[PDB]
Amino acid sequence: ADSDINIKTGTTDIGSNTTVKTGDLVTYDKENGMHKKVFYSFIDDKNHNKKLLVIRTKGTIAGQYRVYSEEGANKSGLAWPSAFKVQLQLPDNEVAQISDYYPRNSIDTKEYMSTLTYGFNGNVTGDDTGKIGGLIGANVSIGHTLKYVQPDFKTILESPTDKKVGWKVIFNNMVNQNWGPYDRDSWNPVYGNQLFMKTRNGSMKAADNFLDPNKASSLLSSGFSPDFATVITMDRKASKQQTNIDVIYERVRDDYQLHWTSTNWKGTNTKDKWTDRSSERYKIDWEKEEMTN
Amino acid sequence: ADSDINIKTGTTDIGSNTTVKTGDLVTYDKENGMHKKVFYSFIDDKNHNKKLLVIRTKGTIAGQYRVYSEEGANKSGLAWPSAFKVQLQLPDNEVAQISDYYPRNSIDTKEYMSTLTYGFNGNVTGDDTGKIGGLIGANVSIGHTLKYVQPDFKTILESPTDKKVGWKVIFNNMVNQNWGPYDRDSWNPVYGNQLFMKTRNGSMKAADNFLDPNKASSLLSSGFSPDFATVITMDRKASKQQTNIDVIYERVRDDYQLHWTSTNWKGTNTKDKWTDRSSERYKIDWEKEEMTN
Amino acid sequence: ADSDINIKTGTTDIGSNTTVKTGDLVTYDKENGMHKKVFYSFIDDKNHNKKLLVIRTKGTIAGQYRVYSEEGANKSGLAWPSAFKVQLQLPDNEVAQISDYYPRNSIDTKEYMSTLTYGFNGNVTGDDTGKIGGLIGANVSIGHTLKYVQPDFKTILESPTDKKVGWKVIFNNMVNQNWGPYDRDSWNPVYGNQLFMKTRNGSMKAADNFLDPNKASSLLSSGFSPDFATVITMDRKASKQQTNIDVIYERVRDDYQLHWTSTNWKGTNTKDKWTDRSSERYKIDWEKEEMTN
Amino acid sequence: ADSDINIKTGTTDIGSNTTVKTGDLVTYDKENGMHKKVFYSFIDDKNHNKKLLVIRTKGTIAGQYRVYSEEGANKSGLAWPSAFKVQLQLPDNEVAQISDYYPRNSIDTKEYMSTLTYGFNGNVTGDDTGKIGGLIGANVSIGHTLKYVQPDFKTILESPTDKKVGWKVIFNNMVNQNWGPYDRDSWNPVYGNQLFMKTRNGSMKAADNFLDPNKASSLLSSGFSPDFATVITMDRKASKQQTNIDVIYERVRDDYQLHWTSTNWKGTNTKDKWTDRSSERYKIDWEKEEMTN
Amino acid sequence: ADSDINIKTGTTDIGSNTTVKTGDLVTYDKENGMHKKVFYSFIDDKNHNKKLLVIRTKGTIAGQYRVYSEEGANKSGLAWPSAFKVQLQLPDNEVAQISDYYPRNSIDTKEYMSTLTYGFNGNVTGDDTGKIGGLIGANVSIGHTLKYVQPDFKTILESPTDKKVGWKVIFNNMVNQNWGPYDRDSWNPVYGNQLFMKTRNGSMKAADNFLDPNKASSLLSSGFSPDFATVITMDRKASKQQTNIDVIYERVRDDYQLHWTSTNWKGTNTKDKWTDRSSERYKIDWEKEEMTN
Amino acid sequence: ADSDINIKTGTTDIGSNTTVKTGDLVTYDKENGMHKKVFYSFIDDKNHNKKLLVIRTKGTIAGQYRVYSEEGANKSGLAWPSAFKVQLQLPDNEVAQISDYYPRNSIDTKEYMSTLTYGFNGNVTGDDTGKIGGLIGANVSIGHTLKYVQPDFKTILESPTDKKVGWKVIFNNMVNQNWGPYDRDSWNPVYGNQLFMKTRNGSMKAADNFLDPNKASSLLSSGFSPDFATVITMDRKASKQQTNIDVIYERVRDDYQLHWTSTNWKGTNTKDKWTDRSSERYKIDWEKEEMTN
Repeated sequence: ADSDINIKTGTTDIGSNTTVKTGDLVTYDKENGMHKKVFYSFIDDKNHNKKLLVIRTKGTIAGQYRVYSEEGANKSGLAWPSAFKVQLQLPDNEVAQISDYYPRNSIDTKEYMSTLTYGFNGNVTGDDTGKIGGLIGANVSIGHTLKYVQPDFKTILESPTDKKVGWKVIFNNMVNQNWGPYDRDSWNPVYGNQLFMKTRNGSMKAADNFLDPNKASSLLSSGFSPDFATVITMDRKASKQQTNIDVIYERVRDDYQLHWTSTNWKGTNTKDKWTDRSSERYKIDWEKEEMTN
Repeated sequence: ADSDINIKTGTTDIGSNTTVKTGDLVTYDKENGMHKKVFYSFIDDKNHNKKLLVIRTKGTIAGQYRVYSEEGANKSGLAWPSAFKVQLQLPDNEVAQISDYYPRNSIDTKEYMSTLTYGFNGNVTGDDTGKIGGLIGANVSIGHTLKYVQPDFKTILESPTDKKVGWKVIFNNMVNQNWGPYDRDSWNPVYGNQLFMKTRNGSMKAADNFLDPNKASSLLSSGFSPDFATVITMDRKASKQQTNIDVIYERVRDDYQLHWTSTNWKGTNTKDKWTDRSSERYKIDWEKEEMTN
Repeated sequence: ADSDINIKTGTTDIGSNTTVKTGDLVTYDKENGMHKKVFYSFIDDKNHNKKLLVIRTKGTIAGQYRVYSEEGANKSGLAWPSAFKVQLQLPDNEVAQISDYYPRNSIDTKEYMSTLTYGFNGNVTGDDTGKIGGLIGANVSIGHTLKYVQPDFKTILESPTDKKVGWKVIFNNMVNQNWGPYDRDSWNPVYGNQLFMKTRNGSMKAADNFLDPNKASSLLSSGFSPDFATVITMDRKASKQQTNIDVIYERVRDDYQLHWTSTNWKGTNTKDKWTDRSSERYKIDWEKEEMTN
Repeated sequence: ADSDINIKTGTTDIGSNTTVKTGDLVTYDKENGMHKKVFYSFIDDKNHNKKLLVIRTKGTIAGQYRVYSEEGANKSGLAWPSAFKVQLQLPDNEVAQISDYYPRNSIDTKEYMSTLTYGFNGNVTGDDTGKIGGLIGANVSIGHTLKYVQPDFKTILESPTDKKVGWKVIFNNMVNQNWGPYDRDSWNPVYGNQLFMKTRNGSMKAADNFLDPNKASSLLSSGFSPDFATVITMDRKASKQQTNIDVIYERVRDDYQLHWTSTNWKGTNTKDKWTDRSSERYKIDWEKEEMTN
Repeated sequence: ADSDINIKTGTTDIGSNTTVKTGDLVTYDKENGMHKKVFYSFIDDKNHNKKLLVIRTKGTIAGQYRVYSEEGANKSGLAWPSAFKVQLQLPDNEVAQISDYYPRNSIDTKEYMSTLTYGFNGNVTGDDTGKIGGLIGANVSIGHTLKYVQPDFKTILESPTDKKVGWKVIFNNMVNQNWGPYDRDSWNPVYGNQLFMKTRNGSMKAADNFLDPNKASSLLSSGFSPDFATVITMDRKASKQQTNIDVIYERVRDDYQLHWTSTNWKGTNTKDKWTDRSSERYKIDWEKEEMTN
Repeated sequence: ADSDINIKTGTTDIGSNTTVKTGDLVTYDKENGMHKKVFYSFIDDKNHNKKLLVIRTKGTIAGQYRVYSEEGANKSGLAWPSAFKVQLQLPDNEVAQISDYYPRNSIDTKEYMSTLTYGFNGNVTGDDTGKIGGLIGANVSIGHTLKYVQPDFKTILESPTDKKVGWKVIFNNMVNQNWGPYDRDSWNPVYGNQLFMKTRNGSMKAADNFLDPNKASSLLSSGFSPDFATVITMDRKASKQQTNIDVIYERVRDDYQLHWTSTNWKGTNTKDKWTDRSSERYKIDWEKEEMTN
């Protein structure tokens, strides 16, 4: 990168020769089971135009994958996390601004393959009677294949404004018992959605008939640990140094219900059935070069 | 590299042993939702012939993937971004010049694979009646295959000229619902363009019948984050140590139209319908080694 | 990562210009054959706002793969480790908090491929009798394949919280005699579960009809060597500089019962039959920068 | 590799402990639109036999891809670049000599895959009448598949003499509308050359029927950016210390014409229809270690 | 690893700024032909809690692959190494403990790919007489697939206790004359086990009808080179500074007696026929930081 | 890996803060064309236990691939190198010992893949006369695929005893004229061993009908350059500081003869026909740290 312009590697980078006042903050929300951590670093570089501050939103969000409803042996429900989200916003009246919000979006890629073949064949028939036949035919076939990679969960970066930046991880298609994609909105005319259908023509209790959490993706039942980095800059000669931060977590669940139609199991999904969010604003003191919750 | 020409690595580099002053100018265009940033450097190596200046163009352009038209349940229109553009230019009367830029056009490659196959086979026909038959055949086959990668978005570089350099991110073909890829000019005689068609024989409202933004590429919905680097050099003994540089974040949108022909949905696309530009002028002071917006 | 924000690599890291006082603790539980290793380190950085103590949970857990009991020549049982676990709990009364941990859950991945091929063919029929025949045909093919990896054991990170962190390794599935990736849930009406069935139509003694431990995965018999890290931070101005911690090693075994039905061998598996936990308690003295058994 | 001869890595290299007087020169030819750059570094080492000088020739060449003829709706023309050339030469009288250059010609590889197959067949024919028949097959197959990678544009190094070295970027072949690659001299019995043909059986205006520049390779429309390094040496005891050098860019643009034969579009290509040169001259002063012009 | 917890790389490591002793205790057993070497390293870090000691057990073990017995042309025997072993043990009354070791067991992986394809066929049959026909056949396929890599020799670490740690290298399976993998238990009803059967319908002497050692794996006839390592830690404030350690280099052989059944060669394998070990002892003096043979 | 034990990388290595007196000896045996070479290095680290000495017998061995005898057009011979060897030996009564050697036997891996396919088919046949026919069928398929990499020449390490250590290079197999790989023991009843066969039934002279040396592997004709490293350690308190070494570069050839029986060419191989040995004795002076002879 920086070496392509013939510039000495790392010269454009900052933070050299300056001491960094690092720190750490931890908080757990037992109500939502969302272990949130904030790791921050103050890079006060004399050469740089303005002060810098790096925020790491490392933590963990509980999967919360369990059967919430038990209505007899005919049907039962299930709740799983559709998408985890983490955000970061500042009050409008503040003067601090968000500079970078790594990781960013990336351009997808795919492989396209084309094919074209010819053919020529010919055989002679025979038998004891001496009747000899004949046959000569051609053959043509053209086919093209397309291949790509579909992660179960894809991280996305919501439109980052000057005062707020927010990442989000959503649920893509999931392979079940070695079947096809089976995305959130996949529908089957008879069976219906089979996102978490352990058996099709099962006979056990409705609550029992559910895909084992171990078989499913680790995130759904074990939780998602985020690692997003953002840097906010403050003017060097600002009149007021006190500012405010939010660091808002979120987790959108879903509802999955299975009921028996007297012949086979059926399943339906209702997107965004629940929503629980935890927020805790932190206080920044550039003069003290410290962050307190 | 230098090592290959027997020159010790980094010997022909620049910016060694010189102090560098950087900056983190930022700005947000709320109207266009394009959070733009400029991160610059002032490498001033004494050994080099001319003063140097690197202008990073980090930022983000909002996707603006929304359904703007709700004429009724028979038709509806959609607007999506087709190409993000960012460029820098200088007034003609100025003396500064554009030297280099990292992101540059690169050659592409393909894997051509020939094929050839010929075989033979025999046969022996029998039955209880005792008739014996034979058959001798032959076979030939030749085929060709082609393989290459087609990124969803292409990062091409506009014809660069002194005092004006620009970049584009055009929209290449896209794959929806796992079927064949589609592009801007893809046409189908019965269905028409199917770039963002959720279902063929749908029954819901026209506006509702649209490909989910999550399924589509992240850039269209979330946005794009340009990362382009350009370096400007100016004479060491110029009469005036002050130049003005303009930065642009142009975006191009498109209109996607759906209507119920009679039995199936129809898709029409118009190329380059709208366009948004947000130009801001920055002031460069070589003597003070600072950049002001 | 840290270089993407233009920050010099390693600037945000901690532990610089410090004197880390590391240590070690080895304990053996001959009753359960669970070697323990508690390699730790005290990173007391003055720049950082909290004390740190990284705990390495190395060790080894015996596989315990043997025929626990045999009942005649037509019935036998086998105990194998279904899943290991490594929990590092902390008393709720204390003020220390779990800062980070590693490894963590990762997003899975799978490749998707689509195919579309259509061809044409022709034939000409002839014989000595002069009969001439023809045949024109065509065909269309649609095929999509999906491939992904399936590790025998999955390293799942149990839902962490402020005072407790847990890890577990489970049995995803195994390949037996290079035929079929059997798992705990696979069932066959004729033979039943065939996870560890050496032979189908065997005639030897039941206790001798088990898959050789060498053929099976090494972890089942040779044991598993854990490797985890749990950095815990403690306030710098704590009233008392001491915090007891508990590390728990445990494994879960399953009983594999197989018997002869007078025609062929059948096997059944029971999940979570036995559970043995090895608990240890360690006292930590932040003032002394040392933790004792 | 010095490490493979047991010599410590980098010992054979040159340029250690010696200050380098770098520089830069930027010139843009408006008429031809080929923004030229020349990054030069002066390396002199007391240990080396003679002075050195590396002359980068990054620059950049505009694609110049546009329709130039509008005869009517029956025929139209098109000019596109087929070869970018940048060659550096010194006057014959001078004493300075070219020593090394990069990139240089490299060998290309291919993959060969033989094949062989045996086959046996056997079936029994039955029916209600009780007629029983048989069949035996002994088919054999053989096949050779050869695969290689061919870039659209090939970089070549013209025969480097003492006083001049030249590079070329020829147009190997391109892939059009996901069809087999079409070479510059490719021909078809009726359709003709199809290097740039948006539609075969079209009805729009002749000028409109042309492959979109975005679809084609970036180099043709967006221009090509070279990066070639050459080093020239001067005797240390040379009586004169002023050697002139000349750097020449170039561009070869072919002509593509489409005309309608009343049934379908047809195309013809003419090679090397136009040409243009820059022919810039620079003055090198070894005594003062500068290169200005 | 250590950098993912935001800890500067290498901060948690041990052995900095401390002088370390070494040694090359080497002994050879002519009777068993197992070149034994012990490269030990003494580490005494003031910051560390205990005193470390690394025992790298690199050496070599003879393959011992030859025809041990010859009892006529009707049958002949062969001995080959089934599995090598090496392990370190300490007396129970000692106070030193095995701290860590490497290599350790690893989790295997597999690639499972599904498949699904449809089909449609259509043709018209005609002759001079004018008869017409048709076919609208279709087809489906649900083929599976599974591939993995299986080394012929597996290196698995057996359950390491506090006073004993051991490795082994078992024979997984071998490919003979490209006729597929064979293992110690592979059986053929007519030929029997044919792990090292040069020819099926041979006619030469029985001794000569054995697979050439060069064709077989190198380890069988050339030898194995261990590279295992261990760590031993002993409390600095210990009354006794002398400990006795022991090393073993045992090998396990096998018999592959081959006899002719008057029609074709038949091979039988017996598991664990012979065995031999060295069991060298070494003395350690922590005070003097030396190991005595 | 020394870093997988938490030991700082390179801590256990030897050679720090010491001066190594390297050297070189070159001697050529015109009789056998063996450009043997030895590159030694005296390492004596005070922190070590014994003096060290590494011998790198780089050298080089000729190919000697020519037709030794020709007898008209009826038959002709050919001599080629079957195997290269190089070994180091010490006097039996000597005190020095062999410690280590870099190129050592390594385990080999082979891929594996199992395929299972189901199928179904159904078609309807009808003709002009209104006859309607049906056909329903199904099929299953199982497939085992195994692939591995086999080099033409496979380096081996002979059983290293204390006093002598010896490497070896043999001829695994070769691919001729893109046909199936042959080897020394390959036999064909009609043609015979076709390893070095130019044409199956060519009419040229007997001597001319040989595979071109260029087509064959590089080692056979152009020689093989070895690179083997050994380390010798001798106690620092030994009464006698002079040691004697022997170096062998023996090479083994083979005889290949073509025979014209009646129509086609027949080839036979006589393994181990001639052996050439070139042994030179070197002298080591540990006190003076020099190897001269």
